[PDB]
Amino acid sequence: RPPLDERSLRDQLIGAGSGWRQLDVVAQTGSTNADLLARAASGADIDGVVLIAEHQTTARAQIILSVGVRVVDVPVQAWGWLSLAAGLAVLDSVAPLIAVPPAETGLKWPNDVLARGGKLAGILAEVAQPFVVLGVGLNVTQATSLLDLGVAAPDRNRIASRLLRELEARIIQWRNANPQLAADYRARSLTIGSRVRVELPGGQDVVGIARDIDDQGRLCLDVGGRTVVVSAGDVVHL
Repeated sequence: RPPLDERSLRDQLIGAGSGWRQLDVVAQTGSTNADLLARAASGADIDGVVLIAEHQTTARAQIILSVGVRVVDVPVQAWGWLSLAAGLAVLDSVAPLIAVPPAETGLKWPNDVLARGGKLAGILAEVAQPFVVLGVGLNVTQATSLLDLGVAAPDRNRIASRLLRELEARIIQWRNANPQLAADYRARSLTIGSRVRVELPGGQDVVGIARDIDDQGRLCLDVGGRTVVVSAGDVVHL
């Protein structure tokens, strides 16, 4: 598997009106999210900073990265939309490469990108006020993978540039409260309109039809005409 070309990525992604300020690829680390968080704790401005790892403790079989996002300027109740924005960015980046009908892939609320029912990518947001660290893990040649979906020799450098472009685009929409973000999300949602079970602490299930995602990124269920909104956590598609 060819390596990521850090210099090419910088040349492409860093520039006057670009959102990205810094980009680094490391051979190995434990967790890119932990590293950006620890950079934040030590006083660095991590807004628009990108950290990509070839392997987190098979190397080069994924794209694994974290980006920093300053959130303190955005109402706190909107911060839940960042993980959603990131999933959409990921899907949009890879949907054109895969040999499966658009129908058929999409976003499983809150944190997963699916394709033919298998997990293609996952998003993890973690907060470090005034920042959020957004982590992305995309399955390239590893659940499913680009390879398993028909991409015979995925170009990880091109895919990384696409992903980061899309991520910046959606982060801008999010910062600007652009209603197009949520519209584009719902259009690619596998959860909305589906019957779902939410398994709650204490062996309490709630079963209903997912009707919407609210302005805080929460899942709105219809339970026999009553609305139940659930905070971020796993949900089971029925």
